Amino acid sequence: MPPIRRVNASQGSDAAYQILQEDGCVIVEQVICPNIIAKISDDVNRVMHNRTIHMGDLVLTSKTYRDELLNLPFAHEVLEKVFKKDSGDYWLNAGVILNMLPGAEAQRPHRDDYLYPVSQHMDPATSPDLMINITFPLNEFRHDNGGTLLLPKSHTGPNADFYANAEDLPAAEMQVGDALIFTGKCVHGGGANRSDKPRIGLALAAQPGYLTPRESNVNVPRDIVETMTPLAQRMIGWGTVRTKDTYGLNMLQDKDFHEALGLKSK
Amino acid sequence: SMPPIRRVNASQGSDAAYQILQEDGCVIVEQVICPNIIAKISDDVNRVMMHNRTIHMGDLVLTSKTYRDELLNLPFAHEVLEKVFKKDSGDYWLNAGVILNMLPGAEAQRPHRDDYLYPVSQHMDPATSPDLMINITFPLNEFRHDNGGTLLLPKSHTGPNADFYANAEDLPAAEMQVGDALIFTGKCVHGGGANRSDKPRIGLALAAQPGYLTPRESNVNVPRDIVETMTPLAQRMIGWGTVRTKDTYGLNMLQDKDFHEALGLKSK
Ligand SMILES: [Fe+3]
Ligand SMILES: [Fe+3]
Repeated sequence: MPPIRRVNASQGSDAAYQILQEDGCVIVEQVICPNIIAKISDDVNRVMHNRTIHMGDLVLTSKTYRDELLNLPFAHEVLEKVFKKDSGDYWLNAGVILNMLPGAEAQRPHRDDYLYPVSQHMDPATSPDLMINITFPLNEFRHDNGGTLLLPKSHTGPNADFYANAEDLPAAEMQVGDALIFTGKCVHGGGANRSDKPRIGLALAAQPGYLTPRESNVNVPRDIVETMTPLAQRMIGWGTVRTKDTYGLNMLQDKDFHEALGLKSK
Repeated sequence: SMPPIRRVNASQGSDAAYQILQEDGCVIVEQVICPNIIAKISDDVNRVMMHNRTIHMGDLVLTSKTYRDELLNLPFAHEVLEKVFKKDSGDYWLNAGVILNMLPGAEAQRPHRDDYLYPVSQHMDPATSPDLMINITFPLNEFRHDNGGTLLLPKSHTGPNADFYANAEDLPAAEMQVGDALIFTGKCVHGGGANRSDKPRIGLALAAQPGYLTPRESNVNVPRDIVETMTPLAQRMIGWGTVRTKDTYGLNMLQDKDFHEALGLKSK
């Protein structure tokens, strides 16, 4: 298979986006200050299937997540390049800590967009991207500890019930401060953690606004939401999302979500 | 001549209406709801009294209790919606529920497909793809051709997406009484008609869609105590509930749990 190509965030989001569209995945090195990941990680530790812990409700868990990570400029630049023309505004499907314990088995390689049934009714070679996943290692990702397996350049062929054997796929190997980005059409799966320590990443899933988020955030206190940026509030569902035709979704009282509520931001 | 708008009495059961909807993209269901329930919703709607002389009014959950209880739970409508959405898509919920108050002087819309507003509809074959949306319109007063009754092109729901479908002036109108309903899909060519009368023509239009599509109309602003007087099904209709895809994956979940369980949401 082809290799998982890498780019430094210094090369600019358009360099990352270009590998994303040629390969369906890219590793972006030094995309964010390790101090931020370390702090989120600390917030998380203070707080299961296939020996893998999935933990969400990250908005309530880490101010650093609400402030720095949900606002990371490089990420939104890539997300805009993916979604704006074909789809319009975007927001979060879910933000989840993936804690992959030793003994976790590799996942069957798959396309994330199977979650939304319409992906099976559109030609992957031309359809809009329904999902972007950005995974930040909270510790080192290697092949031997379950680093995400990927099939580069698999994001345009036909939808299938079988794509590859996990054991044939290269692993995303990358450091705190880096991020892996792959699309809903990129064949991938969790790797096997054959090591003696957990492999922990923060996985943000973004998608067009016209797609219902998996993780609802209507439960966050409005006090806490009102310290976040307008962009971050929209990410967690507390804002109106417009389609590429400027059709407004998630409207309240027939007006933009923020105005109906009088929702303050920072 | 274009085909006529077929009708069936709700007493014939939802299979018969669904089968016409499958064949034609639209069906009129006669005596599907008790006219007195519609009258109740009409009193509420009037107690709160614009493009192309047509007034759109939303937020029906707050304005009318009969809407929340009787209309959002109408079993015949859910049977049809289940037959439309369950296998291909899964759970469904409301895009929006709107009063369409068409005032004297409104002009006939350009005939169109409602699913144009969902960008994915332009990437799927209309002949074979799932429906993205079902419109159900209850007349609050008589619909006739002369007062703007909805124009429809029966059997236009499997043709390719196009910039042009028909001239409004050639189209048959949905003519119906209080207690009836018009059901059509997001692929059926249709449009508001011209109200040449001197009285408003008022309908209540529900747009339902798969749960995996974001509703245009959010209801996170309805007081929780109102929502808790509603059935679990009506609560899901207005977005206060987890919706499951045809593969049973859950969306609109909270703390990785069912929306209701996570919240302690009481229901009627
Ligand atoms: Fe996955
Ligand atoms: Fe329409």
